[PDB]
Amino acid sequence: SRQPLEYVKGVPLIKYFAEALGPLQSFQARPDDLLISTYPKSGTTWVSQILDMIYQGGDLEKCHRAPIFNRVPFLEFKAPGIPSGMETLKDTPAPRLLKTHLPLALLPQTLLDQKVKVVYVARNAKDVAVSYYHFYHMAKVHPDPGTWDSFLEKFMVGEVCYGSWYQHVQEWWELSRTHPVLYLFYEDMKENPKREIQKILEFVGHSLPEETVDFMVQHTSFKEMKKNPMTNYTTIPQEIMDHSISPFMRKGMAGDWKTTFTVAQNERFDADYAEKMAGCSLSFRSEL
Ligand SMILES: Nc1ncnc2c1ncn2[C@@H]1O[C@H](COP(=O)(O)O)[C@@H](OP(=O)(O)O)[C@H]1O
Ligand SMILES: O=[N+]([O-])c1ccc(O)cc1
Repeated sequence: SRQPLEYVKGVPLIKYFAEALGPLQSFQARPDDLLISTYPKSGTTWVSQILDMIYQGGDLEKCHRAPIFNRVPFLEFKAPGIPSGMETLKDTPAPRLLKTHLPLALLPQTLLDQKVKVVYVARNAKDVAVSYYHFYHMAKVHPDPGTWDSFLEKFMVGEVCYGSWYQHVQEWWELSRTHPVLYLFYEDMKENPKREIQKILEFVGHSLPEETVDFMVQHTSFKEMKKNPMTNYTTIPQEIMDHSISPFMRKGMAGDWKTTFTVAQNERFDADYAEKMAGCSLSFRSEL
């Protein structure tokens, strides 16, 4: 187990995900599809539960029909002893919610041609790094992360699954110039969920009562999503995700990275960050 990363068109991927690209090549997008796109650990599950609730008219019992990773087919997903994304996509009724972490260089062209609405979620790089480090441990398909300091170095050169975080957030940010993309921030959602949920509702064209919006706010909170077995990823085989080493719903906080980053690491990171994000109108908040 724990295979090394396999590169494809310049993007380092989990071997299985790489294999999954093959059958994924036949995927055909519907005009009414909606794509959830994120760099790993940026709130994919969060916004997935929000969107599903919306899609179910706020009905909490419909959202319980199956695990979040079944309700929302993970495009490039593949792992032993469990249906692949595409396999799940076959039993997924429209309108469909889709998930991916694929950079534009690997994104199925059909999605751009069909002008599929996109809800992109971005999170500050430091929290992404920490969250992603613990995820490497608990998601057994990933390679050995090693020490934090070592993983951090990888993360900075984009030598982790799905490549550079700096490229990812920037390329999709630029795409929203010519493609219908709702660009959201994990920090914003954490700050005022109801506000970001209203945004999403508008973007998807739907409309729900004030009372229902508050209802979704409650059940999209870290607390409820941590309790909820249809979103906390606890129903996935232990060989793919072992929560004993670190739970999927880990902390759910913005700014928690301060308890992991050493002062030296922070300074080295802030300097590098400055270069890479030089000439970019993106503005991230490392804390609330
Ligand atoms: N409802 C929620 N509110 C805030 N954060 C949430 C959340 N649900 C999940 N998260 C956090 O989102 C991150 C995972 O995102 P993703 O779905 O893209 O993999 C994890 O962060 P942490 O590891 O900092 O706790 C997880 O705890
Ligand atoms: O390895 N995994 O099981 C994963 C990896 C990434 C992700 O967004 C969800 C699950």
